[PDB]
Amino acid sequence: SGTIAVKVPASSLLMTRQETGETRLDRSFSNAGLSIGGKKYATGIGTHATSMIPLPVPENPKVLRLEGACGIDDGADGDGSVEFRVMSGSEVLWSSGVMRRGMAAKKFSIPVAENGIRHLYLMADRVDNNSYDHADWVDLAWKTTGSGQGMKGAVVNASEFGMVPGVRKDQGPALRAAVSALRRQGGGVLNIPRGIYHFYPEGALNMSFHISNHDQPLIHPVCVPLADLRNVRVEGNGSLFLFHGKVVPLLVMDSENVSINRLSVDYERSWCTEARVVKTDDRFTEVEIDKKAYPYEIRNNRFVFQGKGWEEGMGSCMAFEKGTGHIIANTSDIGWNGHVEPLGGSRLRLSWNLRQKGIKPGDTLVLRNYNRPHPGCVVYRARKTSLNDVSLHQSSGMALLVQRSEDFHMKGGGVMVRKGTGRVHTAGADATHFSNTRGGIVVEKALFEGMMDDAINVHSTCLGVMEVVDSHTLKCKYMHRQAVGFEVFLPGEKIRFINGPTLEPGGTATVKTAVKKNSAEMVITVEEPLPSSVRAGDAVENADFYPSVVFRNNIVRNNRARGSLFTTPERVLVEGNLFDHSSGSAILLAGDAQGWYESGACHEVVIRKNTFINNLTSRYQFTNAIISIYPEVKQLDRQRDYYHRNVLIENNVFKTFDVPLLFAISTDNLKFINNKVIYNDEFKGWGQKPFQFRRCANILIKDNKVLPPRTWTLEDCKLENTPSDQVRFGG
Ligand SMILES: OC[C@H]1O[C@H](O)[C@H](O)[C@@H](O)[C@H]1O
Ligand SMILES: [Ca+2]
Ligand SMILES: [Ca+2]
Ligand code: NA
Ligand code: NA
Ligand code: NA
Repeated sequence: SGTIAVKVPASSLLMTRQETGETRLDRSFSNAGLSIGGKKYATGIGTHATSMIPLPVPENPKVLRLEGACGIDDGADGDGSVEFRVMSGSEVLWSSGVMRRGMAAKKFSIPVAENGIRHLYLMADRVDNNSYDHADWVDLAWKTTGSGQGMKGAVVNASEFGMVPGVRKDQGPALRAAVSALRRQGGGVLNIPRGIYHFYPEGALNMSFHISNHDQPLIHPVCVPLADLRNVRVEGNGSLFLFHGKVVPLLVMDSENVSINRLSVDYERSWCTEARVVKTDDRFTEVEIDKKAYPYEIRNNRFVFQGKGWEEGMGSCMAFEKGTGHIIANTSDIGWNGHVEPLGGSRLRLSWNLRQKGIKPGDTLVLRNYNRPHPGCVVYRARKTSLNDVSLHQSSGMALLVQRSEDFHMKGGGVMVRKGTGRVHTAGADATHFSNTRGGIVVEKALFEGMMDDAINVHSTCLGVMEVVDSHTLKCKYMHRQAVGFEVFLPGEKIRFINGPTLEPGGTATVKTAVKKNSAEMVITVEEPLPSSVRAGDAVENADFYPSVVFRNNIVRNNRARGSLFTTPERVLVEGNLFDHSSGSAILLAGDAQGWYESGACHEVVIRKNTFINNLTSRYQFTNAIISIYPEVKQLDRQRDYYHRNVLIENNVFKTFDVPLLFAISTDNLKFINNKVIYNDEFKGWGQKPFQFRRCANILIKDNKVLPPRTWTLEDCKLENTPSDQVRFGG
């Protein structure tokens, strides 16, 4: 009794990861009538393994249970094999076992209200391969009731669920049981008694979803899933969580007001491998590797790096100077994957001339490649997430990835080397990263050192317009292979058009419908007729997902590429930080519709009270000055509107060798005032002008103090398509 049909929202299809093709409602994968075991079904979801469908639970009416059935669709041309799972945010609630074509649909009835569940995940796992895995969910119904008791919070101590520190056994299942218990009491406190705890893939919650700016493995094994939670404070009590294998350590997803306090995350076997340089000459480099810390084999005289259940090849190294921990000047990525000769005694001879690149005995090579399958901490469809004194020491990708979320606060902690590991490296990519977010971002009082990329990157994802189908319909593509599939437009959200050739944001529109055709292609229908200037070759970005940014009182040091990247029109405040030997530029304002397809014009940027010490000793993409403003504009001569606007650089201290201070393209209202610049000769000078401007306007350079003393004039600026009258000075 008491069931109503589930109406699956169109937004749930856009949030679904599905391994092949399109997810359909009330039709099979093959776009025919749903049919399982010879029996027809009028309504359901036609998906294909592997897939995972997030299904929100209505607040009204009050839901007691989800009922339905599942099985292989008869439209499959062969005998597929799928395991269906109904999941909460922390546990598998029901599994079908392996289902095959011809088997009758298997029914389920899942408790919702008594588990405190407001989001379910409907997963179809491919089992072996996904050939013929046409997977149906059918007869989906909510069992509903008149009233439900409001839950009044609880304190859940993870030790009461079997979590024990100091043993190399998987503590994942215990912790996930504790999370489930806290959810069904309405949130509160999750207490973790102080200790070192181990986590492995075998007991993680296997989920399938897309993570922006990462590789796209089909399965993320989530060890600490803080998903579908409201009003939860996780008390780490200074614990250390150690991870093994390829996993997502932490996930905050479909949650509100979740905070994590006083917790550290590391891997015993890093994603990267350190080698100490022992000897060099023009043909060879001899190194030593601690094989216990970094297991490896030499296979056909090539490195094979090894962790639990994984092997990775070598692609390149980052080279770190002995004693200082700086990235060696004028190196950047050193690409190599050559002859390795074992010498015994943990010593290896590499067929590699590193001497010529400045490497010396005592230096450290961080051996790595560009693979980034899983971030350390993922925040996804979460509102008001906080990390307080959270240290993310290592990750197989970015340490912290936040996407499609609103309001995020990180205070203290950071991405730094754990004492006693002897490492110089931390994250396998960015420290923190914010892709299509909104509300306020605040990252403060943190230490970010040794990452294989920037300390922060805030941007939108812009899609390419592939075709205008009619006056209301666009075919759009996710253009970069590491930013596909996750939702970027939902019904009701606003679209901003971008003229492709000139990188000029244009008009706006409202999404009426959006259909994901596969992981890289969507069809968007807008409410009103498209502006006539919108054509194939333009781009689109979401006008509802721009965050404000406060990046303050942090230390950023000894990291690959740039210190920080910002592309958002809301206020950006970069204040009180120390950028200490960031390898590349300290700050980059980028934006493009041709390469990374990351966009978001800055309209209000304050960079004040920072200290910049000998940044930009090695060059990377776009690193033309300590502060570089480098949107990519294919036809700059034809551009009318300036991309970036109102950038204020004041009251900073630059301790720098002879390298440009400020490079900017397509920027209007750009002030470099009341800064202190102290020049040294510790690194080789570039011999270029300190200010370089390409199609800029309303530049003011005034009241700076420079040592050794000089007076800056127009002759200290390189001007390209920038009339000299647009550059003003002042005593
Ligand atoms: O330049 C943009 C680029 O910056 C860093 O390298 C990030 O790791 C990438 O994912 C991408 O955002
Ligand atoms: Ca299969
Ligand atoms: Ca156009
Ligand atoms: Na496919
Ligand atoms: Na309790
Ligand atoms: Na012009």
